[PDB]
Amino acid sequence: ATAAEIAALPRQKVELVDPPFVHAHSQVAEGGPKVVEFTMVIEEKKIVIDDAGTEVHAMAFNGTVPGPLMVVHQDDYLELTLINPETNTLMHNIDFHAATGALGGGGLTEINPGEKTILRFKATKPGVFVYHCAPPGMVPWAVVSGMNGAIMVLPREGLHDGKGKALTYDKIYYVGEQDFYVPRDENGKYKKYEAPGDAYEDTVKVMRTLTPTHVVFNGAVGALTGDKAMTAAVGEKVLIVHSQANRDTRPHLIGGHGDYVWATGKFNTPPDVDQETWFIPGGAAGAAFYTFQQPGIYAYVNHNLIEAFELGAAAHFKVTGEWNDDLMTSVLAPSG
Amino acid sequence: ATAAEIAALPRQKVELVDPPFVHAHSQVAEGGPKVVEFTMVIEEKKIVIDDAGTEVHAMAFNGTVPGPLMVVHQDDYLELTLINPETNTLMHNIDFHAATGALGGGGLTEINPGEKTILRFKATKPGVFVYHCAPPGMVPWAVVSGMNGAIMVLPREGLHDGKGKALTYDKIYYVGEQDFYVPRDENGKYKKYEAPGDAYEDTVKVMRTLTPTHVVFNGAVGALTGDKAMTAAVGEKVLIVHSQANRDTRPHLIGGHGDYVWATGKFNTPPDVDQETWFIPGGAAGAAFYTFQQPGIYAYVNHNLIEAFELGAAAHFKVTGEWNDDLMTSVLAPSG
Amino acid sequence: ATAAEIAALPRQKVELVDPPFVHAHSQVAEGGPKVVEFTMVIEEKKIVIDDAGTEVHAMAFNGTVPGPLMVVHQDDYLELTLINPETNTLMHNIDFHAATGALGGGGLTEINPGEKTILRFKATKPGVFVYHCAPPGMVPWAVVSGMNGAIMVLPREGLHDGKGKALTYDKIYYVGEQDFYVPRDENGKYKKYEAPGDAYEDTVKVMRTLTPTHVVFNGAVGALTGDKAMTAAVGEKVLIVHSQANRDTRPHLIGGHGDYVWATGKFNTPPDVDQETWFIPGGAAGAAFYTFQQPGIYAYVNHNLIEAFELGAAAHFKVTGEWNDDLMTSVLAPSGT
Ligand SMILES: [Cu+2]
Ligand SMILES: [Cu+2]
Ligand SMILES: [Cu+2]
Ligand SMILES: [Cu+]
Ligand SMILES: [Cu+]
Ligand SMILES: [Cu+]
Repeated sequence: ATAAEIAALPRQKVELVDPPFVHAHSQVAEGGPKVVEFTMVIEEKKIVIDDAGTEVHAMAFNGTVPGPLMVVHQDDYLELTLINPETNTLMHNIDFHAATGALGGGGLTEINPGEKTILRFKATKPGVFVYHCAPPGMVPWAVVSGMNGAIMVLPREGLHDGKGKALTYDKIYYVGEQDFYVPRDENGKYKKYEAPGDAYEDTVKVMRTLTPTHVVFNGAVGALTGDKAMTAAVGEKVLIVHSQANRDTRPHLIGGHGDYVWATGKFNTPPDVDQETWFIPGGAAGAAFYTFQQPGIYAYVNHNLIEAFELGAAAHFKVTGEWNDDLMTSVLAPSG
Repeated sequence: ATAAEIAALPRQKVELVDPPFVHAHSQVAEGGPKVVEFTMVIEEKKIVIDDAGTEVHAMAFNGTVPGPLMVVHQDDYLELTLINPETNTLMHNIDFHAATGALGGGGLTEINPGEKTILRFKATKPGVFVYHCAPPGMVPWAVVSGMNGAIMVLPREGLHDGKGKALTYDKIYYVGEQDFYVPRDENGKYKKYEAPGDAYEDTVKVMRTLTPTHVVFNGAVGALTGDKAMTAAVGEKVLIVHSQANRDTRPHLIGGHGDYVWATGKFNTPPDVDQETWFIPGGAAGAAFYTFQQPGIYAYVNHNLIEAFELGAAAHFKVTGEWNDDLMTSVLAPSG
Repeated sequence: ATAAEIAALPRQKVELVDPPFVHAHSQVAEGGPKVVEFTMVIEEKKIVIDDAGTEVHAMAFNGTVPGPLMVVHQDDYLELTLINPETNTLMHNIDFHAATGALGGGGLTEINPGEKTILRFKATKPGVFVYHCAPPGMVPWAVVSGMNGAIMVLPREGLHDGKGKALTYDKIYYVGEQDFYVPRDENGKYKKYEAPGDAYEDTVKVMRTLTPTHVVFNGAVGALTGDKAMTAAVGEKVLIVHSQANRDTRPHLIGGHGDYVWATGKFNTPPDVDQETWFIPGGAAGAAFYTFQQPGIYAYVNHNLIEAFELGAAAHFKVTGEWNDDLMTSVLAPSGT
């Protein structure tokens, strides 16, 4: 493309929405390539991540853990204005795994408190991709303090199965999974710290054990359960995007399946089918497509069940509709 | 199918056999869909898992760790009579990853001691699938106490490679891999308990380290060696089903390969080929197909070699037949 | 083939080179099957694995960690002369995951100090494959002491993508990733040992935690950085072979991708495409193919970033050439709000 051609492309501002929700978009690209414009403000803030009042000094894109899902189409440009308010204490940047060059954008986006930057990259590859902060000399600490999210680069013609049949979802959720490493005193009580930097040395010690104290969805134990369960109806087609910026995970829909799973997250690699449990390596995003067939409460988990039910990696779906006795039936209910 | 149509289908009662053996079945489906009937009694028993006399309070489907492999074909119905004897102390249930609805059957099969239940589900998706117990509030504890197995849902026309060529095995073995988390006293000696519930609190602390004390096949270190080594001959086609309900594994046949590997365990997902070491995520089953070409002793391991040779994850195959010097020869035997 | 037909085949003696470099070879096979001959001497040697001077008594094929990459084509015979010099103290052997029978060759290559052996096998399956020592009773200790490498069995017609299109690399690197388990004292400082045997019991304890103290490329923290960084140019096609004989890894090129990735390492299994981060399970090798599009520094890491940046699993590429502002541009450089 010529300089004038790039310059002439339409520019569109998109307002972001907090996870697990996803901003309005079209599955099939509406017209030619665009420069899609997003803005995110970085917030350093204390968050509580469990029922014991455990604190983390979060580093949060757009104020959330994970950061929001940005959606564009292949060969669009993504143009991010990233803002680091003067009230923050650390330099921050952004690495888009979807982008090509300068450490994914990290080398071009180092902003001190009181600074902003604008990065544009061409989204040449279709898929879901991780993004994360990566300040040289403290990369893992930034990432495991929650400074990560994902984007989706849809094929211009939307999603398809391995045989080129269209796969069109009715809704989409983004589940960001976070490993946290919270220091404890010798009595086993989680420690609290006045300033983010104060926790650095104690936290790295925990990190080096490679054993998270908490593994959570949407930034806290139980964030996506109970009255915050995700929703669907029988017959509804749902895409579940799942990311993990630092550590492996194995998602599983209890009572369901991944009908089509782009386990690697890349849409030019044909999806696996009929999956019980899929695998997303640390530093990647994946996506599963499922049509609900049964009503009721589902759990959606990391299928290391210790991580799911002891460490926090469990969400719910509440699904409306009619029960299908062909698929499953209690022939004899639990009885003496 | 309507209730009436289901009621009219032929019934077939199957008698289960202890792992690693697999009950009598046909690879190609005999006739139209049927209701395949299985019965399992839950046994809570002490198992010894290593040569140091270390004990686990097992929770065992059909009295074994893993539970037995159930084999059906796609679009058959699997009808399980699950029995929880008065000699047990805990509520138990079953989640079939192969099933659709009610948390894989777990919501509909909660049986107190002295109770039984019958669940029927349509096996709509072909592949190997995990099944496991999942009592709300105690899910990981049930699973890592050995309450898990697998089923195989064969395609009605049997197995095929990625290009439609038939793959027919002569032998089939089922390896269930188990991560155990056994508490230790202050001298590093493993603890013994006189009732299952007594170990709970201590065990949860070990589980939270995400570091198993033992990783075993068929419920114990060395279980599938010696009297229980798997057997074959040169020229024989062998299918090895492998499950792990809670934790990742990486199977490898030492001296062999996985000629065809359904690493995700799902038969509509084309198999990988010529594998050295495959990968099965926690909460899943996989299957490898191999034609033996050399006689001798083989080891079959989780290829984290610490897990294989320090923690217990190693089995043997004993293979009869003629040595093939074209494939491999000692040109100069070890010498000065 | 018969003994006689194999005897008639041409021989090719190859000189191995140290990782991350790879000995001269042809992507598309030159002529018919050959017996390709390699020699490696095993060295039990003290090595330094980080900038602090932490020592490990390594067990090293050809004196390097990892051992060197051997390259043959499908249905060639690989013929290895393996030597265990009298200066060593342990029995050693070799298991080629590429080979069929006798525990990958381990059953036939058990050599005490002062012994040698010659093993030949037919490389029947195309792909990259781990090889490693495996003395019964001491298997994981040998492997996590650095005694492992990889081989590449190219298809006779070179590489192709999943749809038959030829993929020809301009250069190839071999990154061997090593998990080390180094005992610490009550200060938390790494211990040093006079003899390899002295370290055994303390090391097995660390191994049991399943938590390495170091996770490194080419035998040490920072080994593939500075004047030892890998290099490329804009437009250059690079194959990166990556192995891990004992523990999972998740490779990622920061600023790039794996355009085609044989994540399982086996060339008859079609590659994944457009990968951000791929996965290679412990006991396997994988390979990624990438065409560089942008100049500058890249890091190549295990994307458990704690492993990458705290434990040592990070390498650098330095890439020359002209920057592409279409692909990426700083619309507004960091500046005051
Ligand atoms: Cu990254
Ligand atoms: Cu499950
Ligand atoms: Cu091996
Ligand atoms: Cu940051
Ligand atoms: Cu149970
Ligand atoms: Cu050795």
